[PDB]
Amino acid sequence: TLNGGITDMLTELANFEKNVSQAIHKYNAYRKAASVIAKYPHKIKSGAEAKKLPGVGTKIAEKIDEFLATGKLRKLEKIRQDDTSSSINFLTRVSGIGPSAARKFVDEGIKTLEDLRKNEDKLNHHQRIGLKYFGDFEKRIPREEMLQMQDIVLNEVKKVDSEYIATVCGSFRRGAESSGDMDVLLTHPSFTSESTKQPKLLHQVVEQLQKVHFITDTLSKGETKFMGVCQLPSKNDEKEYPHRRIDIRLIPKDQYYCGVLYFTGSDIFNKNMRAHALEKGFTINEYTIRPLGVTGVAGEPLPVDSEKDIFDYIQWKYREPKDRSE
DNA sequence: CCGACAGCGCATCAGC
DNA sequence: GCTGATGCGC
DNA sequence: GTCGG
Ligand SMILES: O=Cc1cn([C@H]2C[C@H](O)[C@@H](COP(=O)(O)OP(=O)(O)OP(=O)(O)O)O2)c(=O)[nH]c1=O
Ligand SMILES: [Ca+2]
Ligand SMILES: [Ca+2]
Ligand SMILES: [Cl-]
Ligand SMILES: [Cl-]
Ligand SMILES: [Cl-]
Ligand code: NA
Ligand code: NA
Repeated sequence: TLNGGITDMLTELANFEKNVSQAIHKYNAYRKAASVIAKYPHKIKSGAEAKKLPGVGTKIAEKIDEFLATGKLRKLEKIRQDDTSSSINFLTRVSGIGPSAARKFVDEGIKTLEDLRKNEDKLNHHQRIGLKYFGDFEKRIPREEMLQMQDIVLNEVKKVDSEYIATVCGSFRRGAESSGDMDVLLTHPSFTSESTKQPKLLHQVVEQLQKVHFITDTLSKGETKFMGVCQLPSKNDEKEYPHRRIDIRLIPKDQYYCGVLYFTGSDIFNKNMRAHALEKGFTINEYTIRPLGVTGVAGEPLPVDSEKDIFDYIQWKYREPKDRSE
């Protein structure tokens, strides 16, 4: 946190551009600059020094000079004073309320937590659950709790079918001492890139986790991706644990390594790696790495037998999960 | 200068 | 109903 | 907002 003031400023600008301005490329530019500054191992002394880093340009350099000189950014001080911007920024903190829905709610005079709770009939299912657990979803998950959650998920999955493999990914697999939510990568030998020999593979696992009262709510659910809510059991006379967000992704078993690369992240790491893949003439998603032909059309999937294989194709030295927290 | 910016699953909706 | 665009999320 | 070409 050598440069935490600068990176907090850039993150707040990013959130403004995403939630209020609906300018997704500015959001991504601010996030990229915040990420490269966060890993820079010196306390930045000037905007010129920061501008040497890729993704920091003239405008961010000038903002860094203002921030270093004064401890503030007038642009953000005004954004914080703007009622409409402040209202939109708040509403988007509810899961399921994005920039478009937030602005529509503000138009209708729905702009506070209190307004949402009085207008549950105007929320879709996702938004209603996001509101229900607004406070809980703000809280981080200690690694100790992530380990108990891992134990429950891996054991309940084994009870459905011992051939399932469940892997906890995200920041947990990167070794973080706390996580924002739990991400589970699921495989089963019946589901490959060549065939689906059993139906309901994801459903059966979700059902089992609901049966044991671990999964408590569903935000969305399809054949391969579950997004929902879970909760650790508590002991006698103990306060309940907060409800937690959980994502489950069922990935073809022969595409495990591309899948675990994607789901381990971080998100900025994936964007850096995929962008670099393009410059090398490849495209990476969660299933495959493919060559790009002379016309830009993705070719056939390349053989992958490890995470490192994906790094090797794009001429990157392998980076352990703990070194991907960009 | 200016095109491009990572890539995709599920929910919701308009148009038919 | 389906298809394609959009919103929101990972 | 930034960058490669
Ligand atoms: O959500 C955003 C995106 C996520 N991902 C991948 C990579 C990421 O690691 C994993 C899970 O997403 P999370 O939001 O749970 O992020 P975590 O790294 O686990 O951090 P937390 O500790 O939970 O905050 O999905 C992307 O590839 N792109 C995204 O845009
Ligand atoms: Ca996570
Ligand atoms: Ca997640
Ligand atoms: Cl933009
Ligand atoms: Cl500020
Ligand atoms: Cl593919
Ligand atoms: Na730069
Ligand atoms: Na939101």
